[PDB]
Amino acid sequence: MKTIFSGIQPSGVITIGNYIGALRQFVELQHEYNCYFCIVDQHAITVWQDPHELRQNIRRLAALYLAVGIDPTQATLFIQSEVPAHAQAAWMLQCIVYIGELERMTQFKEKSAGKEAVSAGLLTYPPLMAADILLYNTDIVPVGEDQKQHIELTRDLAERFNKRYGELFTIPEARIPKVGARIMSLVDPTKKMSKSDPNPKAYITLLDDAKTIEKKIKSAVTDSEGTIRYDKEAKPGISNLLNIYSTLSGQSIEELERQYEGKGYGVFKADLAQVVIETLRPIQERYHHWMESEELDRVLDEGAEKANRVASEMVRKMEQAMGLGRRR
Amino acid sequence: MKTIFSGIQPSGVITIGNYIGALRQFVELQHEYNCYFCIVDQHAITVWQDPHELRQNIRRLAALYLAVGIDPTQATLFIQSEVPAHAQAAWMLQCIVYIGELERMTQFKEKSAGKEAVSAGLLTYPPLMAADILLYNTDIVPVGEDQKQHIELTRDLAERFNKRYGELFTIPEARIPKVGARIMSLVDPTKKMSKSDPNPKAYITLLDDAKTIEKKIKSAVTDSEGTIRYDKEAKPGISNLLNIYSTLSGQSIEELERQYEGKGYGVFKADLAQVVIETLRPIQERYHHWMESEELDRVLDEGAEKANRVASEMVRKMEQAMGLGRRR
Ligand SMILES: Nc1ncnc2c1ncn2[C@@H]1O[C@H](COP(=O)(O)OP(=O)(O)OP(=O)(O)O)[C@@H](O)[C@H]1O
Ligand SMILES: Nc1ncnc2c1ncn2[C@@H]1O[C@H](COP(=O)(O)OP(=O)(O)OP(=O)(O)O)[C@@H](O)[C@H]1O
Ligand SMILES: [Mg+2]
Ligand SMILES: [Mg+2]
Repeated sequence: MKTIFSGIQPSGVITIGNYIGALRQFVELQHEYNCYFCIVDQHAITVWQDPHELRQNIRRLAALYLAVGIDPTQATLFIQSEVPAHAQAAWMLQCIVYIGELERMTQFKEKSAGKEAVSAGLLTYPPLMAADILLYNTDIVPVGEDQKQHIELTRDLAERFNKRYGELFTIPEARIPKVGARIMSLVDPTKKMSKSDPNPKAYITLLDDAKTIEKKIKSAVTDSEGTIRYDKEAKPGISNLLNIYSTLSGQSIEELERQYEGKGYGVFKADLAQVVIETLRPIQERYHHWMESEELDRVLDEGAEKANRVASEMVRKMEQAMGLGRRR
Repeated sequence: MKTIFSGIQPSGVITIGNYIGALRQFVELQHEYNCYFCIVDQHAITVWQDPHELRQNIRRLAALYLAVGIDPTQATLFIQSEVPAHAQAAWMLQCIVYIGELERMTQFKEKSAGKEAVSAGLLTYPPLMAADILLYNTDIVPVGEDQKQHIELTRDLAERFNKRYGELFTIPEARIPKVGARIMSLVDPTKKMSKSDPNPKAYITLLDDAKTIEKKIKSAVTDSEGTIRYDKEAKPGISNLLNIYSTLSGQSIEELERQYEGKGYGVFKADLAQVVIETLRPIQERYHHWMESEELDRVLDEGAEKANRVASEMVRKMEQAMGLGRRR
C-alpha cells in the first residue's frame, strides 16, 4: 500500500481544530495505508517551550493519539527527536532550500509577525518538516489547510534534490479534508484555532472539562443578528460554530439552520457545548488509561525503533547522493 | 587536561593558509590537550559540492591530517556526518540563535555577497559549528582568524543556553596564532587565501606539484618597487609572500629583508617556491602512504566511535535541559 506521514507539535494540548482537521482522519486512514504519525518535539522548540511543559505535552500527545484510536500495530507512532535522521535530513535539506523560499512562507511571516528577535528555527521550520515527510517515502500527507504551503515547498525540495543528485524521493501529496480543514479561533473568527494561542478562550483542548467547554462556547464571538445561518463573510463566528457543530454531530449546515430556525444563540451555544463535551467524553477516558501505564512508553519505544530503521536508511541514501561521509 | 576541537571543511584540498593558520599547530597541541579534529563535511555542503569530489576530498583531508603528523592515538580524528549528534545539537542551537545574529556574520555576507539565490545552510552555518564545538565540552578552539567571529557567537549561544535552561556548556575560547593567522590570496592580496577560491592561482594546496608551486609563486601579485620589505598597507602582496616565507623557513621578516637587500623579486619568488616545495615534500609522501591503505578507514571508524560516545551523551543532556523527548 501507499505510505502516510503526519506530525503534530507537542506545543500545548491538541485542540478540536487539530482533531477535526487531522487527527480524526488518521484513525480511518491507518487501515488503508502504511502510516507514520509523529510527535514533532523538534518543531515545537522553534519557539519557547517550558521544559517541564514540553515533556508533559509530549506524553499527553502520545496518549491522545492512542485515545482517539490510533492502533500501534496498524501505524507507527513516534517522537521526532528520538529518530536522529530527522535532524540529519533536515540539515541536508536546508543546504538545498533557498533563503527566499523560507522567508516567503506565510507561517514564518505570521508567527514572526511583529517580533523583534526571532529564532532561526522559526525560519528553518520547513526543511525539518520536509525531512519528516521525505524520510519515509511518503505518498500522502494528511493535514491541515495551514500546512498546504509547507507540503508544496517540500515537493519543490524533493524535486530539486532528485534532479540535482538523482531520483531518490517520492513526491508527496497533501490530503486536506473538504470539511473542517480550517477551524477558526472562538475569540477571533479571522484567525485559525491554534493550540498555542496566547488566549485559552480561542480554542477548546481535547482535555478541557465540561465547565470549561461551556464557558468557551459561551464566550465565542458572534454578531448582533441573533440569526443562525451560515455566512463566512458576513457572520464568521456563527459560521465557524456551525461548522464545528456540523462535523461533530454529522448534521449538515443546512439541517442545523432549520433546526435552529426561530432561535436563539444562547440555546445554540448551550447545545454545541454539550455536543463537544459528548464527543470528548470517551476520548478523555481512554486518555487517562494511557497516561497511567507504562504501555505508552512501550508503544513509543517500538515506534521509534521502526522509524529509525526506515529513516536512517533514507539518510544513508541521501548522504550517498550528496557525497557525504564515506562509502558504506 | 583541557579539551580542544577544530574542524576543516572537505570543500577542496587544504592550502598552506589552512596549514599555517591551523593544521600545523594541531600537531603540537595534540600532546598537551584532549583533541578532537574534525572533517566537517556537513559544513562543506552549505555550497555546491560535486558528490564525487566531496567523497574524494573527505578521504584526502583525513590522509593529510595524518600525513602532517596527527597521531590517531593522541587525538580523535573524525568525520562530522558520521556523528549524528552534530546535526542534532545544531537543530537545538538554531532554535536559540536569533536570525539577526546569523545575518550579521561577515562570512555569511561575504560568501553570500553578490548571489541571487543562496542556501539556508550558508546562513545556518554558525549553529552547526557551535554544536561542533559545544558537543565536546571544548575549552580551546584552534583557528584561524576568519573563524574568530563564529567562536564569539558560539560563546553567546552557550551562555544563552546556560542561563535559559541551566549550566551545561563550557564556554570555549578561540586560539589564534600570533603569526600566520591570515594568509592572503596570491592573486588578490586584500582577500584571504581560500581553498575554495574559484581561481586556483590564489592558493597553493598541500598536494600541489613543484611545477605548480613555481607557477603560482611566480604569478603572485606584487608591485613596481622591486624592493623586498614588509609593508602590509603599501606592499600587500610582497608582505604576504614574506609572511609565508618567514613562517615556513623560521626566519624573521627582518632577516629576510636583509638577506634580500639589493634583490630581486624573480629570485625572491624562485627561492620561496623551493621553500614551499621543500616543506610539502615529506608531507606529500606520507599522504600517498595513507591514501593507499585501509588503515585510513580504521582510524576514522575508531574516531567516529569515540566522538559518538561523547557527543550523543551531550545531546541527551541538551534534550533533558530543553525538555525534548522522554526521560532517559
Ligand atoms: N484550526 C485548525 N483547523 C483544522 N486543522 C488544523 C487547525 N490548526 C492545525 N490544524 C492541523 O493540525 C495538525 C497539527 O498541527 P500543529 O501541531 O501545528 O497545530 P497548531 O494548533 O497549529 O499548533 P501551534 O499553535 O503550536 O503551532 C496539522 O495537520 C494542521 O494543519
Ligand atoms: N588564509 C588563511 N590563513 C590562515 N588560516 C586560515 C586561512 N583560511 C582558513 N584558515 C583556517 O583554516 C581552518 C579550516 O577552515 P576552512 O575549512 O573554512 O578553510 P577555507 O580555506 O577557508 O575553505 P573554504 O574556502 O571552502 O571555506 C580554520 O581554522 C580556518 O580559520
Ligand atoms: Mg502550527
Ligand atoms: Mg572557510
